[PDB]
Amino acid sequence: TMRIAYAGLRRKEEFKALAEKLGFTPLLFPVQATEKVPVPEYRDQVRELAQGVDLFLATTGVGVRDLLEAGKALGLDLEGPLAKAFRLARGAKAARALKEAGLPPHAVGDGTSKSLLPLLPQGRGVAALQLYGKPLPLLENALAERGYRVLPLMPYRHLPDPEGILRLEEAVLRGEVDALAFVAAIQVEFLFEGAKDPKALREALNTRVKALAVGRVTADALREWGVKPFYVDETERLGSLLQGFKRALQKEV
Repeated sequence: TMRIAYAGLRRKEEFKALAEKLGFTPLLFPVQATEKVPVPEYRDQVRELAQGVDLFLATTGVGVRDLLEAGKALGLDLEGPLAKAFRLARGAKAARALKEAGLPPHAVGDGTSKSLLPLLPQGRGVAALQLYGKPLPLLENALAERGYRVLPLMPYRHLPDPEGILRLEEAVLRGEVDALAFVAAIQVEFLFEGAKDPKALREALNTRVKALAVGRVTADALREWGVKPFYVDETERLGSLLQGFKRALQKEV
């Protein structure tokens, strides 16, 4: 059977289950390390929050406390703008941190992102989304659909895993994988930036190893590095990606 490498950090077990169900061998080659570092652009995003927003969404209690503390490190009044914003909390922990600050949310989800979807008001202006580690593309898209300009507030990002990157590059160059699935643009960036032979990597991904992308942003990151994706899923569902891939393989013959 054909082997599909997965470059993602999360949803590894979901990827495995989907691949096995569809008749592929799943291999796991993450390019991000578990340890995180500050996003230097964060300081500017908090600055923008301090300007005023229409909607604020809190996802974790730790993350709310961290955001408020970032305000202090930066000399910015966040309570002012947040008190004027429509506020939502993903779950009870976020809701509790907001209450500690005297900013109780208008509504509280069930602890999942998707539970926020039926709570989103329709509007205009900026929707600030408090994040902590992990990106939330389905929520960010939903907010855009509801009329808002999205201000992500992500204080930290995963570092590259230099040895993980060399392992994946070597699997690709040696022909040990048949396809490689990327779920974020930063995975493409990390892989090429940390490769020993980016020129050979690009050629292999154009000729021998099928590059698969979850989302157009991931697809366009491949294009930035001179790789034509074999298949791009725009639904941002891992199940759709591998079903669509299989169909794309069939359309080759």
